Amino acid sequence: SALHWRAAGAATVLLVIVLLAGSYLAVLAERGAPGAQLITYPRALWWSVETATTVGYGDLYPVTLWGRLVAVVVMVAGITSFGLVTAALATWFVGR
Amino acid sequence: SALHWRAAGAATVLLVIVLLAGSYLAVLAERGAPGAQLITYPRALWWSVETATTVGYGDLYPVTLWGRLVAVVVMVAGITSFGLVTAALATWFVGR
Amino acid sequence: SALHWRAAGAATVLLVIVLLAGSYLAVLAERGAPGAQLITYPRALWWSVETATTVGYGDLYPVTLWGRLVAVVVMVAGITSFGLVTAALATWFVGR
Amino acid sequence: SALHWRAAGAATVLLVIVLLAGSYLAVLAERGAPGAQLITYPRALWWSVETATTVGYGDLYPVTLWGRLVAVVVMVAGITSFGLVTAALATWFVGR
Ligand SMILES: [K+]
Ligand SMILES: [K+]
Ligand SMILES: [K+]
Ligand SMILES: [K+]
Ligand SMILES: [K+]
Ligand SMILES: [K+]
Repeated sequence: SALHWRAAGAATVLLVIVLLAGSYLAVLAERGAPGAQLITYPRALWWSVETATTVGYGDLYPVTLWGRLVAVVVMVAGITSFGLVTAALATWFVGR
Repeated sequence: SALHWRAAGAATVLLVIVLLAGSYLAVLAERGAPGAQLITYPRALWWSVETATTVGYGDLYPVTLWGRLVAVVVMVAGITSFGLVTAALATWFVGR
Repeated sequence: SALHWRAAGAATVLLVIVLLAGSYLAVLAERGAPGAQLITYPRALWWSVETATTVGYGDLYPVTLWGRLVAVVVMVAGITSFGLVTAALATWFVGR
Repeated sequence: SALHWRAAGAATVLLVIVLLAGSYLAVLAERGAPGAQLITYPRALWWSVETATTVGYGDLYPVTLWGRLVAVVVMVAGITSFGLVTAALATWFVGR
């Protein structure tokens, strides 16, 4: 457990924190906007996961300024996490 | 065939197993839920592929707890597999 | 121009070939299926690009067996290409 | 701050420039086309972000030649940027 494992390990933990907080903040931001569908927590968590994994079906998405702002954080933290693990497994193989 | 090839090789094999099992379990989980479209195996397999590749058009997606839970596994195993191959080809080039 | 550049270079070239051929074969496969929207070449090329980049909005997608089969090739060749360039730039930085 | 940091650093800066310019050029290209929804700047910026991150929900997408052409640049610059950072963190861990 040097640096190339603690980084990916913390990123995975941080990601889960972002997913939980992101789904919570999304509901807070999306409510008050007529037509918004991202207004309940259980499906907001499902949205955050498919957002952080860059899947993004289209069944759920933010339509507000702060809602979309929260979404961007979920994307970046998502790509970084899934990208930091990739760079982690790369360094592992290089050192044999 | 050291470690940086057996890992990506097994990941590719494991991915296919996840895609097949994921498409099967998705149908089992989605059926019983009014309005769900992911309820037949042939298109479920197509959904699993576009899910694991993080494409996610929006033509098919789970709407149940366990259905979405299966989806998350397909995503993670998908990103990992396509990410483990990337880290595999990286190590190959580093060692010249 | 060793191996970690010719690989990514060929992948980029191969990708364009897949995009052109994929868009052509998609139209051939999707036509004959009632309701299919991926039935003209100019927008098929646009679909292939957003497919290979794993974006996948949902404005265009295959609904046939062979159409979806062509799509999978576009995804895999897409992820590999954009992934082989990433592993190429990684090796470049490692060697200083 | 050698090469494996200035590259990812410039890519991040360049990405923001592409997102801003891309959202601007998208509106210019999409307007004049009946049915197009990507016709205002604030939501165009939101579209560019979810495009560069390869999320692509389906709530917004270009339907014109030049609009889709701008989109491709946003995708490529997006994948490259998020990919150049990944290759940056990889080299960092390899050198210990
Ligand atoms: K996507
Ligand atoms: K979509
Ligand atoms: K994606
Ligand atoms: K998508
Ligand atoms: K959609
Ligand atoms: K990726």
